[PDB]
Amino acid sequence: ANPCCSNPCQNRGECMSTGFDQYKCDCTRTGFYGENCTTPEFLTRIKLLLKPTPNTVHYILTHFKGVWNIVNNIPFLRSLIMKYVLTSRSYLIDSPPTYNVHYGYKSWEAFSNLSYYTRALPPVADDCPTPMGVKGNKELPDSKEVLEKVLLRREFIPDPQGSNMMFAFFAQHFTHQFFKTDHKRGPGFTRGLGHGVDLNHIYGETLDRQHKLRLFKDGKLKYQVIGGEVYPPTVKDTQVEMIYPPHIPENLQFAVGQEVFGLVPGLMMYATIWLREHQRVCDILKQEHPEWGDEQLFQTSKLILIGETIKIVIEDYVQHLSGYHFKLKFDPELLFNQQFQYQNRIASEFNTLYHWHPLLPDTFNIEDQEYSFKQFLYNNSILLEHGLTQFVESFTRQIAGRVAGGRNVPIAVQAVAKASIDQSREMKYQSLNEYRKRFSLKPYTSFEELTGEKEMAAELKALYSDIDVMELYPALLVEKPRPDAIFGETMVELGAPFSLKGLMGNPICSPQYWKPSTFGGEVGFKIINTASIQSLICNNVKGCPFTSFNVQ
Amino acid sequence: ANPCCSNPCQNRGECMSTGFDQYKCDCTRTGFYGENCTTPEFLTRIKLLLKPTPNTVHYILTHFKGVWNIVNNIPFLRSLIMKYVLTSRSYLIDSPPTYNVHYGYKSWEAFSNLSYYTRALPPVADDCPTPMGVKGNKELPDSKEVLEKVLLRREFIPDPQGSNMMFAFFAQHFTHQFFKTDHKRGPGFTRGLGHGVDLNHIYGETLDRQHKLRLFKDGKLKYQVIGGEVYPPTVKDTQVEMIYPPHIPENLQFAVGQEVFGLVPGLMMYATIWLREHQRVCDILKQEHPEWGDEQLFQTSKLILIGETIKIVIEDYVQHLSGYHFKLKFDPELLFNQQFQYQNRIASEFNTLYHWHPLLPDTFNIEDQEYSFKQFLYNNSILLEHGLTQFVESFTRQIAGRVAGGRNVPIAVQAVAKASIDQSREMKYQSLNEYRKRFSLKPYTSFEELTGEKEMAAELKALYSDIDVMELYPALLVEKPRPDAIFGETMVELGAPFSLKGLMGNPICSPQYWKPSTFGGEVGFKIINTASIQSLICNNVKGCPFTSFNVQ
Ligand code: HEM
Ligand code: HEM
Ligand SMILES: NS(=O)(=O)c1ccc(-n2nc(C(F)(F)F)cc2-c2ccc(Br)cc2)cc1
Ligand SMILES: NS(=O)(=O)c1ccc(-n2nc(C(F)(F)F)cc2-c2ccc(Br)cc2)cc1
Ligand SMILES: *[C@@H]1O[C@H](CO)[C@@H](O)[C@H](O)[C@H]1NC(C)=O
Ligand SMILES: *[C@@H]1O[C@H](CO)[C@@H](O)[C@H](O)[C@H]1NC(C)=O
Ligand SMILES: *[C@@H]1O[C@H](CO)[C@@H](O)[C@H](O)[C@H]1NC(C)=O
Ligand SMILES: *[C@@H]1O[C@H](CO)[C@@H](O)[C@H](O)[C@H]1NC(C)=O
Ligand SMILES: *[C@@H]1O[C@H](CO)[C@@H](O)[C@H](O)[C@H]1NC(C)=O
Ligand SMILES: *[C@@H]1O[C@H](CO)[C@@H](O)[C@H](O)[C@H]1NC(C)=O
Repeated sequence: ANPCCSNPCQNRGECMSTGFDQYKCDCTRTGFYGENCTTPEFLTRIKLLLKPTPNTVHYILTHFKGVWNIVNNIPFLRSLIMKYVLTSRSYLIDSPPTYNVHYGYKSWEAFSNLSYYTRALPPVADDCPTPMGVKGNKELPDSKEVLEKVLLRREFIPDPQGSNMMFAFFAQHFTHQFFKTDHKRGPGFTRGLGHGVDLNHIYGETLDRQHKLRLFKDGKLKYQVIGGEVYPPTVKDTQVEMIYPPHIPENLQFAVGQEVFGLVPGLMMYATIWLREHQRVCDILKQEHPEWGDEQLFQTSKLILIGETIKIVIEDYVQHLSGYHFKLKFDPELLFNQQFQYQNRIASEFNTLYHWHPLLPDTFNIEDQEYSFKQFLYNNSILLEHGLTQFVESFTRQIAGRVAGGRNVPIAVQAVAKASIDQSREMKYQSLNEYRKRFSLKPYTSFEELTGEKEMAAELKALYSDIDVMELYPALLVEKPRPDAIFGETMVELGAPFSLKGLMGNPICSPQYWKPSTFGGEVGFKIINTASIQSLICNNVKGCPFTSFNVQ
Repeated sequence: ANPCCSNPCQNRGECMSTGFDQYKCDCTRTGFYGENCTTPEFLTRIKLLLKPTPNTVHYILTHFKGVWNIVNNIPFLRSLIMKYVLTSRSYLIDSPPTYNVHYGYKSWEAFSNLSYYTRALPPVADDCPTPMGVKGNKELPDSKEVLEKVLLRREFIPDPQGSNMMFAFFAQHFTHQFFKTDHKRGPGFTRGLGHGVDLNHIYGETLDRQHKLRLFKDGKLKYQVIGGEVYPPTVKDTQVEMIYPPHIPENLQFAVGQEVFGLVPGLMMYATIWLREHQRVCDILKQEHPEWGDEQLFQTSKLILIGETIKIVIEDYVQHLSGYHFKLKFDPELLFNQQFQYQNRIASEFNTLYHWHPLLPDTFNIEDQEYSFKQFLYNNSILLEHGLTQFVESFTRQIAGRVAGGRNVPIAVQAVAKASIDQSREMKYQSLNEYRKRFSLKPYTSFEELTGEKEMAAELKALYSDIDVMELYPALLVEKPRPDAIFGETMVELGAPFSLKGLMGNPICSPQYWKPSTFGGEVGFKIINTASIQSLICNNVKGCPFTSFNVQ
């Protein structure tokens, strides 16, 4: 019924019904006029034939290593390169946020309610003829059919970028502070009201919890020592609820903060690492401010870790995951002379694309051993037994899967991947193509173009028929990998804008927060500006095991 | 004990202990260096001897009416004038917010916790020798002594600006959506998590309430009709809790939304006006979108009213209250090419200065009658009897007090005014002077300079002794009124920055919200761009009573 079901407003115009069987587009500040916001204004023309493609740019970044090893050394030049990368993507996200699971129109409720994940593109009018508006059939491909045919892994496909387990587990631990779906409420709801890098996964979603986890001495986090090593406190000492099956030893039930990190030794490995870092910085602070009381030591430390987290994720993580030759930089001071909103709301679409289950191996080899998922999941032992050292070692050495390949989802994780396909369906999402145009990408004209091959392409066409009905999630796991890389064009273009906003748009990166003072002196500030995934391990893991997010 | 108790960091540097009896200032981006951020950088010098004073500017605004009646007609020129007024003050507020009741240091908790009012200047170290840090005595002047001697009204002092009751009641109704102190938690806490112009006073703080107040038909708000006139629903029909003494008739207990607006016929007057406006726009929308369902009609309407509210508050309210000759303008598009944070957190200091009880008359004359507070407070009748018409008439005609005069607080309200004095004391505030330098004002050198007279000046000196110990609240109600105006310099300079942020920094003023679409077409957009305190009354009050925030 609803006239905008056909998604007729191009170039970002907005669409509203005007009388049952009529609509109108709002090309306000699109740069295009006319009925559907298509005919561009002169200046738009001028810049359009000038805009290099994300690909015809990704080349540049990955190439000319020599040139980059010049720019990368002219601090003047570097920050200049990084400011652009930092700025350009930003125009793709709405701040303040707009639509949500239940509002295809703006509303105050959408904006107000922090319990919802935001949404880069409105849902599909619940009264539209087809699941993507008007295109396609009454129903959409059997997800199970789609799962098996193109997603499920056959032979393990390694990652062409060398992304080890340190990476795969880091990303799962990190992103799980903001992606926290309130399954009681539904897909669309989140329990991460902090909507960003707030280290809630470490400290607690609530003050209640946060206190349950606290030592209240030296500003330190509560903890236990098993065999001379520091591990999280128990779910019986602190009284913080955790998700552990009944067949789990008291001493096994680690507390930590994020209620779910106990179900996978990968998680709890990093948990114990940060839990050590907190305490570490606490010491670095106490004897820098012997006169400080508990709270400040705590609250300050929590601030510095949010700094580190961001510095690592931008300088190690993203650096690797991009394969760019240009050396990314975390420098709040680059956005200062720039328009920018120091606020963030996490979108469903960002949660979705981040379902990188493919990264997961077939087994978890902690060198001199091999575990089936069945036995890795929520196990006390494995960590206690191997310890952080021979775990950091065993994992730096272990390649991960490839996301944008095709057929790489471990069968174990198959239930999940399906859910992802049939949940995004729940949240009435739009076509892979609508999301592509939404992010300045040209629509795919054939599944064949999408995959860049035809075995799968021809299969998808069996299922969908119109490429303009290919779903966003599957497409991301299938799509032709950018050169010798792990992701496709879409996966990179939607997610980068989202990723940098939630990183840069964090209060501590605002001009009134970014200063020696906010963190307890020049000291705790440097801790933030000299952080690296390596230092994090060297400092908090027994012998300094060398590490990298790359398989060496 | 704490070394920063002496508030030694000038020009906005930050201060932290460095060892029990030692501190350090952070002049980061102050423009001043040296131990206490006092010696300025060249450019600072350059701009300082160029910076015209708020007074040596307020003159300009109020004067040359001829010139202004030229600028005011050159749309090019006008918006150009308004952009500056809009921008200049902005640099005085922190976004994102920083300190709070319990944090004199930044912390994440300060930033995260929406239950706290923000705070333009940190509290005083609970371990400082005196109430203002180091200056003054172990204790501070008996508040009661101070109240009586300089605050309590003797002979009613009218307002030199002609601010009628329409103004006084409007401001009390309006600002009571954001100022909502959580007295259960304490001074410092708020129940207005929306921290701004969200019309929660109309729709409800929670969805639960919002739903109890809703018709769920045509998008309309629930309501009753007593004698052919539209008044809010009953606390028995809707089940929304309100504050009414037991000796209050069923039909008297109006619902409305803000749980306290029932205790004063002034409030409920405006309550009934907006409740009518909502419904009004709902109609203007339904036959513009016959195909819309309830929710959108509701949600859209709520969006339009937040527009109106802001348009009025900027173009009538502030315009009047400023006496400026320049015609203020509500134009979101002026901040577009400007750096600006579309977010807001309400500070204690803003709540405080806004305690304009002086505005209140000695009696409430609803023409051909006169009421003592005792009988105006929480009365069904008065409104039901006189009606909105002979209430709007009776109030346009009725001058209000003068805030920055001295001795003008009605004795009735004396309890309140005292509290204000001894609550701000609870929230360990800083000197009137620290708040002055904080907002770029020069410190007063004598109570005599403060008041601009000596009867009160000499009395205050009896009580305080050091001018640098004069409290912020009292000073605001005492201070020499700017010319033939209602406020002092402080009252204008602290509050303007606060006032424009919470107005401009509202999502609906962001480039992606400010468009014909967000409000249901060009129609409901014009409703926002043609709003005025007059139209509001003409449209929703029986015969169009003329109105003004000025006593004519
Ligand atoms: C350690 C092995 C892993 C297992 C067994 C696993 C299992 C799951 C399960 C059961 C869910 C929730 C099911 C649902 O979507 O309704 C989930 C969600 C998710 N997983 Fe994994 N996962 C693993 C590793 C990873 C990794 C390495 C990543 C990559 C970042 C990842 C990213 C996600 C994301 C983004 C979600 C959604 C989070 C949310 O909405 O709460 N997972 N995973
Ligand atoms: C209708 C008569 C009025 C009465 C009887 C009254 C009464 C009160 C009371 C009892 C309080 C709370 C006491 C406290 O501070 O702890 C209060 C707060 C306040 N009043 Fe009034 N008031 C009236 C009119 C006004 C007017 C016209 C203004 C001018 C804008 C005003 C502005 C304020 C402000 C800003 C607060 C603080 C709001 C908050 O923190 O929640 N009042 N008033
Ligand atoms: N080797 S690749 O083509 O697959 C590839 C190329 C570029 C990127 N990239 N670059 C950046 C930055 F440098 F701008 F920060 C951020 C991301 C990024 C980070 C997280 C997500 Br989720 C999505 C994108 C990532 C992968
Ligand atoms: N006649 S006066 O000297 O007392 C006077 C002069 C200027 C102002 N003024 N100007 C502006 C604006 F135009 F910039 F918006 C806002 C305010 C304002 C609004 C609310 C509060 Br609370 C405080 C200030 C107010 C009074
Ligand atoms: C606008 O788009 C609609 C739906 O996509 C289509 O029917 C119409 O022909 C288009 N008109 C123009 C002028 O682009
Ligand atoms: C957000 O929306 C959900 C569902 O609409 C509701 O249950 C929840 O109470 C809302 N949150 C708030 C703070 O109103
Ligand atoms: C737990 O880990 C141990 C040690 O690696 C392993 O032998 C065992 O299979 C696991 N226990 C369970 C119940 O899976
Ligand atoms: C800085 O202020 C402190 C405390 O008010 C004082 O001891 C010191 O002499 C001042 N120094 C300068 C350079 O202003
Ligand atoms: C805010 O802080 C107060 C005191 O620290 C606490 O009691 C309250 O629960 C906090 N609010 C939230 C939403 O955490
Ligand atoms: C309520 O208002 C009426 C009408 O103005 C007045 O006569 C009466 O005194 C008030 N009633 C009470 C109980 O105060």
